[PDB]
Amino acid sequence: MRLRISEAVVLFLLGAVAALIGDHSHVVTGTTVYHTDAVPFVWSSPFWFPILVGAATASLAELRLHLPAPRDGVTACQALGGVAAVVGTYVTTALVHAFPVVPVTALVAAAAAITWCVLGDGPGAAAGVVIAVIGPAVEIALVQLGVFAYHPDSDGLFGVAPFLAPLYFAFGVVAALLGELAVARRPQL
Amino acid sequence: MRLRISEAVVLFLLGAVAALIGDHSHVVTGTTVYHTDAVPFVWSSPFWFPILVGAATASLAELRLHLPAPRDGVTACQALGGVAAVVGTYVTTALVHAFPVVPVTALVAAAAAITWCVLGDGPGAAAGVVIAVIGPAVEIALVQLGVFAYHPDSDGLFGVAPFLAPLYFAFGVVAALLGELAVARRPQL
Amino acid sequence: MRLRISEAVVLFLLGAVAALIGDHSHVVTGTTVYHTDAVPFVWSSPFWFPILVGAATASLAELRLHLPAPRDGVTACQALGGVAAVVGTYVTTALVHAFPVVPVTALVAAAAAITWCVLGDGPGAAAGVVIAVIGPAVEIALVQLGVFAYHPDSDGLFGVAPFLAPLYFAFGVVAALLGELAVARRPQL
Ligand SMILES: CCCCCCCCO[C@@H]1O[C@H](CO)[C@@H](O)[C@H](O)[C@H]1O
Ligand SMILES: CCCCCCCCO[C@@H]1O[C@H](CO)[C@@H](O)[C@H](O)[C@H]1O
Ligand SMILES: CCCCCCCCO[C@@H]1O[C@H](CO)[C@@H](O)[C@H](O)[C@H]1O
Ligand SMILES: CCCCCCCCO[C@@H]1O[C@H](CO)[C@@H](O)[C@H](O)[C@H]1O
Ligand SMILES: CCCCCCCCO[C@@H]1O[C@H](CO)[C@@H](O)[C@H](O)[C@H]1O
Ligand SMILES: CCCCCCCCO[C@@H]1O[C@H](CO)[C@@H](O)[C@H](O)[C@H]1O
Ligand SMILES: CCCCCCCCO[C@@H]1O[C@H](CO)[C@@H](O)[C@H](O)[C@H]1O
Ligand SMILES: CCCCCCCCO[C@@H]1O[C@H](CO)[C@@H](O)[C@H](O)[C@H]1O
Ligand SMILES: CCCCCCCCO[C@@H]1O[C@H](CO)[C@@H](O)[C@H](O)[C@H]1O
Ligand SMILES: CCCCCCCCCCCCC(=O)O
Ligand SMILES: CCCCCCCCCCCCC(=O)O
Ligand SMILES: CCCCCCCCCCCCC(=O)O
Repeated sequence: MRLRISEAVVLFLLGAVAALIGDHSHVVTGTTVYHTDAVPFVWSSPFWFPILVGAATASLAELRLHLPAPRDGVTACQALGGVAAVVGTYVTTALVHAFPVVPVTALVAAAAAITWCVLGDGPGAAAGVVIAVIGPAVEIALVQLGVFAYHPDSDGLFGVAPFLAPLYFAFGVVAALLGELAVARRPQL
Repeated sequence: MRLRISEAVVLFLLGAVAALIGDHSHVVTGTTVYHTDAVPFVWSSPFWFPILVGAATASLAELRLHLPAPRDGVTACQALGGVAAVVGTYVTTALVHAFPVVPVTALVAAAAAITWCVLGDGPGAAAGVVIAVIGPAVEIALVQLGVFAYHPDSDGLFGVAPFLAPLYFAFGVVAALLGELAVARRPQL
Repeated sequence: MRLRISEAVVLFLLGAVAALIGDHSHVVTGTTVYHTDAVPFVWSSPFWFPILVGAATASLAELRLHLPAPRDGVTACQALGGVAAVVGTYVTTALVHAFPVVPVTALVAAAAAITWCVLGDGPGAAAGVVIAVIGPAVEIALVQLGVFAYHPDSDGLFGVAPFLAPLYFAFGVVAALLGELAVARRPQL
């Protein structure tokens, strides 16, 4: 693989911490509710949740490095700004989840579009699309299995929130950027 | 005129679609209520609403092309980012309309100022001012005619929301940018 | 001092006006409540409030000019954009203060991180840290003295809101930028 193990671990941990903050926000606001008492929880989340998101973060970063022309000009502040945009968008969905589906979903889509315009490229959008499909699909399956549920006013996408599509998209764009950064920041001559 | 017909039509449709999303958001949250049952509606809006906003979008873009030095360096992502900023701001007003007038209006003004700082120029601000006056004036007349009304906690500007001023301003800045883009993206040598 | 008196006065007034808008927003939404009837108020604030924040604005700008390499390339739109970001963040805290502490605090921290990534430098972050400590410390003392109080759902940081830390941080970053601008905009050859 193109990421070094240490880089993959840092990205995994980054994704895990951001996931725990966002998922705690969803749980405490009632955006989601878990129904899986048999597993160990970490904060408000089943232990496998930050592992799934952390693994997705490292995986999408790796994916970008297999797509054409990773950008060598990516900076730490672009990456910090991107992580902040995704986390801010994530927690915002917790704050506004009880509002009507159209303005809520449009707001998240606007945040995701702006994130991509500022920070992303073509391959980054591709990674964004991959997880914007896979992310919600995994959630839909987990919800049908009774593992957790969304609030009834935020479950319009086959049991899950429509805002997941642009939320995951923005996540993929930023994870891709993190992969580019991991390579770019290596020692140079 | 400086826009080609095809460009004017694309801008018209862009404005119309964004208007329908924002206006649906206002209606469904109770920010506004229509009182005009005799006309055909499109989604939540009287059919003439997206036509008015769509026409304003093409008109403000055209206006910019008659003002000094349209920028040749405008990009599709600046335009996408600007449309996203205006739509995100529009739907946000639907979410926060019931809150006190000062923080609500200040929030929209901040979003509009940031939009202009990132994307706008002097002539763009001029176009912004034109519609920040005309937009609210048209709405005030329509409200006095009983065509629609604002929620009583969002009607402080002669029957309409004070946030319309910075919302329309941001709209004008972005419409101007769309006009610059329409010309810039034409085939080059 | 490095600021000229006229520059320091403009920064003082800028900070004072922004403070009055943000503090009115906190009072009218019930984020905070004053308990000091014996002093003259200006709008919703004790007269000393805009003086404290105004003085802090000029002071942090001055501080930046004593730190390494003030940037000569700072622009008026960066400064306007930064002031808008801080004011927008400030009024947003008034709108969301009743929500759970983690998503509220994370949202403000994201806004502050993005503000710094876009506009700040190392010394700007240093100024940010200084006031992110001093600001909340002053408030904690004032609250223990019974001068004002936070809403019970926004008082987790020794009687004050945890969001003050990233809010003041963003304030310091932007005040520092204003100091750089004051020098940069002086007449050139
Ligand atoms: C992109 C998000 C941050 C990832 C950075 C942490 C990954 C660690 O990566 C390692 O860092 C070392 C010290 O700089 C370097 O010597 C190695 O070349 C590099 O692989
Ligand atoms: C990397 C993704 C997780 C790796 C370890 C898999 C742990 C799965 O654990 C499973 O979780 C379910 C929901 O909580 C429970 O219903 C199952 O009984 C439990 O076995
Ligand atoms: C919506 C997402 C916003 C992300 C904001 C980060 C944008 C970074 O912006 C740029 O980043 C580079 C790294 O410092 C620097 O060269 C520039 O000074 C900075 O303006
Ligand atoms: C600014 C918002 C997008 C407007 C773009 C659509 C307008 C269509 O405009 C036309 O597009 C053709 C195909 O590229 C070109 O050959 C023509 O020169 C151009 O006028
Ligand atoms: C381009 C702007 C609209 C062009 C067609 C004008 C249609 C106006 O239609 C009018 O709308 C009013 C409010 O709904 C009604 O009160 C009037 O009875 C109706 O005739
Ligand atoms: C508040 C409004 C935010 C609009 C964000 C769009 C800013 C665009 O930002 C810049 O746009 C250009 C077009 O891709 C590119 O050259 C740059 O890579 C990109 O950072
Ligand atoms: C950084 C926020 C804005 C501060 C600008 C106002 C400070 C006034 O500053 C003065 O302005 C004069 C007129 O331009 C100049 O001739 C002086 O050199 C300058 O010191
Ligand atoms: C620059 C900072 C303020 C300068 C003037 C100091 C005015 C302080 O005034 C004090 O304010 C307190 C709270 O309102 C009251 O409890 C005190 O009785 C009052 O004297
Ligand atoms: C979160 C804080 C966002 C602040 C947005 C302001 C960023 C300014 O952005 C840049 O500012 C310079 C001054 O005009 C110009 O050279 C550029 O055209 C403009 O894009
Ligand atoms: C860039 C770092 C982001 C890490 C967090 C990514 C979150 C992706 C969205 C997860 C949504 C999970 C859910 O709503 O149940
Ligand atoms: C850049 C594209 C934006 C199209 C939408 C522009 C909206 C302008 C504001 C319309 C407000 C109408 C109302 O609140 O009744
Ligand atoms: C850049 C100009 C910003 C001026 C306003 C700065 C506000 C700093 C935060 C003050 C918070 C006061 C309070 O919540 O009581």
